[PDB]
Order: sequence, then structure tokens, then C-alpha cells
Amino acid sequence: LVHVASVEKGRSYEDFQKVYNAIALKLREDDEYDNYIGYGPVLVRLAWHISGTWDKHDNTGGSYGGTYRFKKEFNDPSNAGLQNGFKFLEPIHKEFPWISSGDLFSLGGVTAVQEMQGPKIPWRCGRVDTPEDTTPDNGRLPDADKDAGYVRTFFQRLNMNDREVVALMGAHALGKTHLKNSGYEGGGANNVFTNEFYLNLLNEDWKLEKNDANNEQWDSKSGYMMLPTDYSLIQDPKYLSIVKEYANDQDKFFKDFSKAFEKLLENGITFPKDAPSPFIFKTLEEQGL
Ligand code: HEM
Ligand SMILES: O=Cc1cnc2cc[nH]c2c1
Repeated sequence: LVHVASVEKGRSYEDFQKVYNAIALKLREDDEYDNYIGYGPVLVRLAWHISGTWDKHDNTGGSYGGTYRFKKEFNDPSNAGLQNGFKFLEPIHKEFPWISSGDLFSLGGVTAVQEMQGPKIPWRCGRVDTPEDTTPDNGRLPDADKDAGYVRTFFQRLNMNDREVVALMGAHALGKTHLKNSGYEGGGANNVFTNEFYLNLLNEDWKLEKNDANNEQWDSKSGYMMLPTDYSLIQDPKYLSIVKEYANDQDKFFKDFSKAFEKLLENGITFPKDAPSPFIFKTLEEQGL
């Protein structure tokens, strides 16, 4: 399976910056969502889940086809809660009907990260909607109740190594878990992108507890929580070294996350040699907007 990036006809950087801006302005406007967390975290999760279906072996899944728009994927139990992100993006897609679904979902994630003061994430356009029969089956997204060995093996399917996995997981600084969504509850409720995931892992006094859904999760008195898969990053000595690195170097985390997140969003896509270079969008703040 080959998916060649095809730039939306006649579109250039300015077009996608307009879309970025519309997303960012709405992020600013709809500030009440999820007890004032806002839509930032759920948009990042959405971009990851539409990408995380990829299988390097046969190039099925991936962000390219925008298949989350189809009920099989939309209704994946692993995607519970993401409908909020999709609804957020609906009016953006109405305003810019020319953008592909894959481009919109992935751009939503990039916009969210940047607007939440995260690293710049270069982003390339050209994903093309594919038919409903190309929607990957449920069950390609990761379980949270597993250990480091599971996480490592899982991410090999997405062609991610230890450093890429540890960097990507830093997105768990964002937002919170919702019992009704995932069977996990609580967390920092933050909407600012920092390396705090790693500092929390290393610095909090974690207690393995059972939540109201009868699932185990690690909790701190400060009110933070870690999934078993999160906590596995300090149980595995190779992961632990990287956690310590990011806990002690904000810039390095930002740079590595940016690369890994772009890679994640671009897995499965062939970019022609004469495709535009990746765009780096200005934040609203950089634009004085
Ligand atoms: C082993 C890998 C992973 C597991 C098991 C996992 C699992 C979860 C679970 C269970 C939640 C709670 C969802 C809810 O109840 O609302 C969550 C939230 C979230 N995840 Fe992950 N995740 C993983 C990797 C990632 C990656 C790679 C990213 C992005 C790079 C990411 C981004 C997020 C974000 C931003 C949230 C907060 C969503 C919100 O606040 O609504 N996760 N994750
Ligand atoms: O409190 C830390 C925290 C916040 N959000 C998430 C999401 C998954 N794991 C998390 C942990």
C-alpha cells in the first residue's frame, strides 16, 4: 500500500496558517470544555489516535486516509471521548471544506501543542481521504494496563524506538483521564505543554491504587495519576534513563517530541521529492492575534 501526499489543489502555507488560526482561535474561545481544560489535550489525543492505527508492515491505518470519520473507527472503544475533538473541528472543516480529514485531524494536534506553549511541530499537508473500506479495524491502539515490554513491542509496529516512545508519552502532561472514557480517572488537568510528565514520574510519591472502575492506576497525594503504561517508563531501566533526560532538559524534550510527533503524524505517507517543505505555523501570540 502506497499513499502519496497530494497537496490540496492550489493551496499553500497561507491557506494552512488560516486553518491553524481558526483552530487556535476556537481553542481560545471554547475555554469551558472539560472543566476549563479546554480542547487542547483532546485534539492532541485525536491526532495521535488517528495516526496510531498505522501498521508499518502493510501500511494499513495511519493518518493519511482520514478514516476516523467513519463509524467503525469513530466508534472504536479506544477512541471513546475523541468525538469531542471531532465536534470541535466540525465547524473548522465547514469553513475550510477543501482540507482533507487527515490533514485537519493532524493539524488540530499540531495547533493544540503549539497553542499550549509546546514546541513548534513542522507539519506537511497532502493526506487524501480514502473510502470507508480502508478504515482499520478496532484494536490497533494501545492498552493502558500493561508493562514496559508491552509498550516497547507495541510501538515497534509504529516504527518508534525507546527515545521516541518516551518523548511521545510526554504528551500525558496534558489533560486528564475520564473514567467513562477509558476506565481511568484523574490527573493534573493541565493545558500547558511542558516536560512535567517526567518530573511527576520521578518526583511524586506514587501509590498503586484501584479506581472506581476497578482498574489499577498510580496516584499521588498531589492529585496526579499515571497509567500502568506510564509508570512502566520508570520501571524499565532503558526508559528510566530517557525519562531522567527529559526531566532535566526541557529543550531536549521539546525537540525530540517535535520530531517524534511529526513522524507519528506522517507515518505511512510518501512525500514526492517535489512536495512542499514542512510548514512551521506561527502561534496566534506570534501573530499578535
Ligand atoms: C502506551 C501508550 C498510550 C496509552 C496506553 C495511552 C492511554 C491513554 C488513556 C487511557 C488516556 C485517558 C483517555 C480518557 O479517559 O479521556 C489518555 C489520554 C491522553 N493521551 Fe494517551 N496513551 C498512550 C500514548 C499517547 C501518546 C503517544 C500521545 C500523544 C503523543 C497521547 C496523548 C494523550 C493526551 C493528550 C491525553 C489527554 C486527553 C484528554 O485530556 O482528553 N497518549 N491516554
Ligand atoms: O496527572 C498526570 C496525567 C495526566 N493525564 C494523563 C493522561 C494519561 N496519563 C495521564 C497522566
